Amino acid sequence: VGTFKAKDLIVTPAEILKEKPDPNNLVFGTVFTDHMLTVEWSSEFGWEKPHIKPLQNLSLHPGSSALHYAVELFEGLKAFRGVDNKIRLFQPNLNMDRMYRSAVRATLPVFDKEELLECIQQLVKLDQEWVPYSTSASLYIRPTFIGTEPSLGVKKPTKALLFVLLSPVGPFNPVSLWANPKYVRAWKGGTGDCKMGGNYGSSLFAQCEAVDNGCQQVLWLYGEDHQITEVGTMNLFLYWINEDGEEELATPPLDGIILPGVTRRCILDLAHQWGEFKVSERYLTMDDLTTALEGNRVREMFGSGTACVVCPVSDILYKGETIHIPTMENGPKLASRILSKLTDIQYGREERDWTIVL
Amino acid sequence: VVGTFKAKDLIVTPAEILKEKPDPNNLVFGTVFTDHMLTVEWSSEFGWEKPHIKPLQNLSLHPGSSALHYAVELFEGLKAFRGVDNKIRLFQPNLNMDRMYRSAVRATLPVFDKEELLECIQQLVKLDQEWVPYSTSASLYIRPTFIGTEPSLGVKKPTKALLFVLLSPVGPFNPVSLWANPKYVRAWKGGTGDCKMGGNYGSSLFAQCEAVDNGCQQVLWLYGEDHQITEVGTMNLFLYWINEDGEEELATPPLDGIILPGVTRRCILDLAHQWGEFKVSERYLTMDDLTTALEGNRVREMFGSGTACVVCPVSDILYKGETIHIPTMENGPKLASRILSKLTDIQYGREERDWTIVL
Repeated sequence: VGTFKAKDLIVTPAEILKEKPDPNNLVFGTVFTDHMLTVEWSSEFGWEKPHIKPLQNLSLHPGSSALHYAVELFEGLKAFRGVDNKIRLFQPNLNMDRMYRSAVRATLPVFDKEELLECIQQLVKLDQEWVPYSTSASLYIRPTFIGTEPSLGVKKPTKALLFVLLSPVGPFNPVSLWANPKYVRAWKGGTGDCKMGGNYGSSLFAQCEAVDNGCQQVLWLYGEDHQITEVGTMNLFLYWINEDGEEELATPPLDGIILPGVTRRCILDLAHQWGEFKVSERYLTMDDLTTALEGNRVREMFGSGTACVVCPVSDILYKGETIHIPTMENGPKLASRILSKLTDIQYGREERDWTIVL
Repeated sequence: VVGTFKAKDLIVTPAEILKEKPDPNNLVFGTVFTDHMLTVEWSSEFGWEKPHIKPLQNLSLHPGSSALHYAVELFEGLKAFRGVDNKIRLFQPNLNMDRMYRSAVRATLPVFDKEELLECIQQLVKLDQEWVPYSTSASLYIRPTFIGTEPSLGVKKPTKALLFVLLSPVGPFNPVSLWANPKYVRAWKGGTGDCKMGGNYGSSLFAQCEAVDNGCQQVLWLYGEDHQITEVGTMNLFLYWINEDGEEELATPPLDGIILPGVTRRCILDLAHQWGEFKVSERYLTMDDLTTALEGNRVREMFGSGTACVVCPVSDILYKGETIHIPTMENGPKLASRILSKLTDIQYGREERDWTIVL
């Protein structure tokens, strides 16, 4: 093993810098900044020196294993231009931890998390003017790692590329969910608890079917009893009165088929800290959900992820019926409290160990 | 707007310097590529561009391409064979076009005219025909591949894609030992294990590595509470045995959603049915069915099937700490050899059948 080292960065600035977009009309993942991080690896020579250089197309051998066998993984985190014009990262160490565990499970080569994070900070610092001047926009950071092995054997790659992209993004509009148990996102003994690209390609067909029935996202069901696991690429929370008449924030447990979201983590830590209601990592079925609905026990349902922070759910289509979820008719008080909190930390209105300053 | 590319529109740019062909006896699968490739671009705004045959070159991809982020990708595998009469043949290539088409739909990649793709492939092989080995134990592997090149990071149906085809000469019983650990699952009901989407393969690298450091060559993929035997590496699985009712039987798992429908598998079932010499069954097979059969000396042969190897006999399985011996090689292996001999006779034109296409 070894690692590229940030003290070795080679930097090659763009000649012609691009005009920044309007913060208030930005579609996610659509606009990229001026520069990118690339680092090459080979089993023969190990990790090359890291480059920050102008955003450009990748030159890949058409046999590259990323293209044939989905030898690939990614992350997603954000930079925030704070109320004090200071640029913060949020919980970035948790993303480095996750990206490392993904690399191991993908058989891609390991790296030093601290060195990566310090390369990412130099990238953002170079393009810091792309970090939106706005309190409802951010800069999305997309570390990506791919096998570039030029041979068609299914095997651990002997060549790889780690690269990082920057994209400015903007922004409740509740969501409707499509729940069809014929599709299964992830299985025990599979990779659904890692952020490996192979888990996502198989979802596009279900998403299209979702939009065809006028839903915005897929509710991922699992098992004979139709456990509700995730919502699109978001963790799922239920705020309700449970079977014993207690107020509870519940979310599926990490038993292999749930991606351990940073946002999910932060929300559980906030809820534990507040001490106002029971906080439960536990199994939730559609029948638990509908039984609770025809007893008025449900308050809120929402998804969580880095992109939206929190995403309220208003309806589920299941077995030919639209099932109303009273999230918006209950405020949504919890959802909004969580958003305000996380936003406060992110933009440095509130001071906490969750952010790092550039 | 343009719904399919057409072979009639092919644009050909030959390489200026041709590479030296390898020796067909020292070939490692998928490491040597020929002089030329086929590339066809697509966009949602204009549809399919014209197909190009041009020199093997690196792809220039937007770093946001969805193939790289969300495994919006699929592939195929088929072979060209230089016959005993020196005519070049493809084997069942319309089945590969059909399977690629079905995969594309499940991936949400754009559809294409299957006949047009095959004609472009034929024209690529023709240009590179001297790469088709002068050997009856070697052949030319054809790797059609189809990727999303959508440059935006949203998870969604791609608005840009690339279809490309690589060629790779590949060389020539060497039995395999299998690592069977129920902790890894290849595919599951409600997933995509019945299509050749690249998403299914990247998950398997960890298990394959664990096989190799327990000194096995391949993974035996187990499924479910009862440890169904499903597939071996990237091959379908066959068991030749006396079954529970005491009948000689060739058995292979059914296509219930977790099995890739191999062209080789289909061909072997068709041959077995035509011979009519024993029972042929698409049926569940568990580790307990296997170990019980072995204790009773009822197993004759176990082998994998797939385009690259044709048939790959199994000699041992490591399971729950012990090595379980499979007596394939002590039984000839008669059936495995007869299948290989029949398929290769068809592929290399020793026997004329409509499973092959000349040129």
